[PDB]
Amino acid sequence: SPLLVSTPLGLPRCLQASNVVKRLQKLEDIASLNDGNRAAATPGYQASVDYVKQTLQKAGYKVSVQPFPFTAYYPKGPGSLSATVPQPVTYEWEKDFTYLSQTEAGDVTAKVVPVDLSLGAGNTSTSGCEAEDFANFPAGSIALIQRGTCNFEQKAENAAAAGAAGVIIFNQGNTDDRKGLENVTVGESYEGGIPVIFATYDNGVAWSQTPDLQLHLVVDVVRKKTETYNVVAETRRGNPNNVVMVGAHLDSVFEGPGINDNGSGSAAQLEMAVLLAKALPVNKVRFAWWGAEEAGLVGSTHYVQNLAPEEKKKIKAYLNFDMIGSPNFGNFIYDGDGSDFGLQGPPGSAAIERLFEAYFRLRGQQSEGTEIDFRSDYAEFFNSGIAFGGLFTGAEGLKTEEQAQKYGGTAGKAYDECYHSKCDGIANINQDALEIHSDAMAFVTSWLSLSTKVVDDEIAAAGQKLVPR
Ligand SMILES: [Zn+2]
Ligand SMILES: [Zn+2]
Ligand SMILES: [Zn+2]
Ligand SMILES: [Zn+2]
Repeated sequence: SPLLVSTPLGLPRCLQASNVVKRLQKLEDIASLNDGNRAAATPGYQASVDYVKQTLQKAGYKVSVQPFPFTAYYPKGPGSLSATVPQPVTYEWEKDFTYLSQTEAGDVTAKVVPVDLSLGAGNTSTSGCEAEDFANFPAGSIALIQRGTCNFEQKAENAAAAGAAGVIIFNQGNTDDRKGLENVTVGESYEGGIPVIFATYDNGVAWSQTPDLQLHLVVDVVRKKTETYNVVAETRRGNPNNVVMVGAHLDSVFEGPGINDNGSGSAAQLEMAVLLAKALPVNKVRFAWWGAEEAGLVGSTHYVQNLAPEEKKKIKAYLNFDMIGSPNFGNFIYDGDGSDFGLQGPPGSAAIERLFEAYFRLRGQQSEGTEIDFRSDYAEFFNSGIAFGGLFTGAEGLKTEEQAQKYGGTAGKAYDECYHSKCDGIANINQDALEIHSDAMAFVTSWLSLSTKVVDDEIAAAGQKLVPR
């Protein structure tokens, strides 16, 4: 009924936790038929996107499925490295060598060719940074390259273009702290097609001075360059130049179904969008289900960074819902005004946080602020100066005794002991939390859909933009 759903009085009371739990069960079912997870570049994520899209269309929405590039990478087992010629030597995983993250897999046995080495203390090597560092590089060989100056990606792609079958990069050795193994990457953009490993400085030097040497290199990973998706919809009704946007990431980590993280935000937001289908908002409401958040906020950052300036200034507020059903929950509100932790968001954030506070106070419920640690999809909105806020029931942090007496649960335990785990299933969901944070989501969204004036007022106060007539 439009009577109810168009107001902060009607929307929370018609968004029912039992319906949200139904959608959560659907998400867990999606994960159980898709190898146990709903992660980026998996079938579980694709089914999740389809379930959201088809639900949204069934309610009358036009749905935009925004693709963006995504490189799936993970190691499958330890590497191997062996000298076959001049003499047999088996090197030691994570002591003599390690992978470059984002390497391709491979199994290569080849003569080793050092490339433009500049050894010794104080060196400023450019090994493999330029193209004719590979002058007369015999194709098929393993390129032996020293760290220095340019990105590892550039060195390895130069080696591949020069016909290397594999790349070994050893630490620079210009200081004594730069000779061991390190956590290194060839980047998400890397397109050399050949495997890349990292070795200690002393191994690199020994290899560079061994005539005839042949290395047997094995790199056991999966890597696929592919794409994943944001799902976006918005009300047909409402002012398109004063958009209220809400977002919840739809992907899980690889290790589990991600029903609290973040089925909970996704499902509550979907239920709300369905109810809002018949609403009559003053302000347009936009809903986004973000892809690849667990890989580093990739979908939300893509979406924001690719908006036309005219389009970004139509977004008056962004509301983020990421983990709102934690088993040992607290009632956490983004500290948009910096009152608790010193960092406040763009102007209007204070008003959104006070709206959330108001709702909790009127439910007779305790609440407190939580850090803007940039660990969810509001980040790119913050970087663009868009007013934002959101709700959170806690992750790997431990519940204090003060919090236990405000919110129940168990002090000294994690808010979500199944954070990023296989057990983050439908049974990890605390329904009290889910109901109150769903209601709070509904309350603040509806209020903003009727008047943005508590956000506009702080935008104006901070803005300096003086009207002369
Ligand atoms: Zn060079
Ligand atoms: Zn999350
Ligand atoms: Zn997460
Ligand atoms: Zn605050």
